[PDB]
Amino acid sequence: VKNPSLICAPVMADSIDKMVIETSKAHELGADLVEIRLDWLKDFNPLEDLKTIIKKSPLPTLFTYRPKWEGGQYEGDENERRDVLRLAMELGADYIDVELQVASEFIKSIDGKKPGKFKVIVSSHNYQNTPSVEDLDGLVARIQQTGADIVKIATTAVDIADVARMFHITSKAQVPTIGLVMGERGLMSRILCSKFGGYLTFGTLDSSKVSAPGQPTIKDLLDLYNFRRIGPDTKVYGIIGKPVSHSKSPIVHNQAFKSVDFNGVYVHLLVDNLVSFLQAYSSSDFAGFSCGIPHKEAALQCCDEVDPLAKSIGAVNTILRRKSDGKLLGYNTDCIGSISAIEDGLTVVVIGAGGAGKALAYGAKEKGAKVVIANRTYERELAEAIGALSLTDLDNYEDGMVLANTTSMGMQPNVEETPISKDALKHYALVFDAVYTPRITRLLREAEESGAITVSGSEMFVRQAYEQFEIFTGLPAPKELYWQIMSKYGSRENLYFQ
Ligand SMILES: O=C(O)C1=C[C@@H](O)[C@@H](O)[C@H](O)C1
Repeated sequence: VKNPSLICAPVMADSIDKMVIETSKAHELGADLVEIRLDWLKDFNPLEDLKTIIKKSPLPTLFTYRPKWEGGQYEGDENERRDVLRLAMELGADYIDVELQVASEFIKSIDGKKPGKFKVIVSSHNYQNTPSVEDLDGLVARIQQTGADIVKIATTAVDIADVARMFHITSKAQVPTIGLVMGERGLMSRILCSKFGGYLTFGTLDSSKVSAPGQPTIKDLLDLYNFRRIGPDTKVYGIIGKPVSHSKSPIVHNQAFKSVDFNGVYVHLLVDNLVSFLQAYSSSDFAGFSCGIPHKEAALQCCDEVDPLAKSIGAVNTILRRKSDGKLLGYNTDCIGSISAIEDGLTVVVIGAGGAGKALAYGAKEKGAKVVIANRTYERELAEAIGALSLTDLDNYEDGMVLANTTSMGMQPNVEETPISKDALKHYALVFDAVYTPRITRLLREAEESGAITVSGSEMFVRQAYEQFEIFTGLPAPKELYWQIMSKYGSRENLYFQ
């Protein structure tokens, strides 16, 4: 429905003068409007403070005076609360937000008294779940019947599949609709508004000033997710994982897509259940995915066709949806990225026997030295299907060999977790850690103190990523670009996108 989505910045400073500065920062960062959260002001003088904000804000203003019974801070008399919103209207507000619960009464109170530019948002907040399309439809119709100018519905993501229902609502409701799904599993709903008809999304001045769970920053919407480039035809890609908030795949693929003017967007996909995820997002809108822990093996099963390298590895880390028939094709770029990063570093000990361990184990037997796996669960086979070692024993273990961590051990926030004792590294000449967040794991740090050769996970991450770009876009992998993107935009640590 109609225009690209606006970016609204929530303004929650507890004093009038600080809110003024926040509206200025909102303007500097690129926000399109501000939501003035009046219920967050510590000492409020409505006529005075309202006049101040409207006079000084460089951006159009949306006033919200959220009561405690709708998730806000305001307590006290209800008519006084409404008096303030009407006051904001007659003082020159661009919008007010009024709760569905009181919306009929309130809109009646201003009938024939609205200024010309003024729109009334009527909102409903669901902190439990995301209702069925049938129940959302009825919600939309109820909000319309109050006389709302704009419909606002926030729901809660119990599973990421919930987001498809909200997209269906914003895409097809014939009324300007703000439709958002809260929580980390709902984050995709906040990014893709301009493709699915959303009127507005909330982006924060920074990650500390969140007004409801899941909101990204304005800067990430604009510069990381390329918000202004997203449109109805943009194809959606993403990193399927659990956890997923550490992933820098959205940073690199969005920069590459933008650099080559490819009409795609890459988001985080926090997926609990891989089967239901793929079923829920089967349309052509969702053109490909990357697959991380713990879904690499299940993805191989969910794919209709499987590349031989991935077939014979047992795991899929890249899913392409073929436009012809909607068919899911599965590839593996972990092998080449891992092995080639190690070869450039210069008997193989592979920590972990999940999808990433399978790809590295497979690759190593293919070229140079075919050797031994170590997993938490000892009995992870793979040392047989390729040519084992219980995790508790791996420290107790040649002088100048190799070791390759492919588990999540050491990944943020577990920065002091390491898969093996420092003293046991004396037996190793190269240590590779697929973990790239942080860049310097405890394992890699201690491995270097042990005088060994350290190849970081970023060497593997960038390599496997430009191979996925090639699969995703059908365009030649722009290797130099991806290194340059990772160097300039993927260097900061302790980043959580959630
Ligand atoms: O962190 C990430 O985004 C990923 C890491 C690796 O598992 C890759 O196999 C996956 O494709 C992307």
